[PDB]
Amino acid sequence: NEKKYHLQERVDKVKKKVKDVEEKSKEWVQKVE
Repeated sequence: NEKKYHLQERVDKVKKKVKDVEEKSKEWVQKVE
């Protein structure tokens, strides 16, 4: 039942993609206000 998962070298990189996509939102609060 390991085959199913084996999300170690894909489900790792994606964790550092939400931080990236959460940096271009900070710049929005600064411009609208």
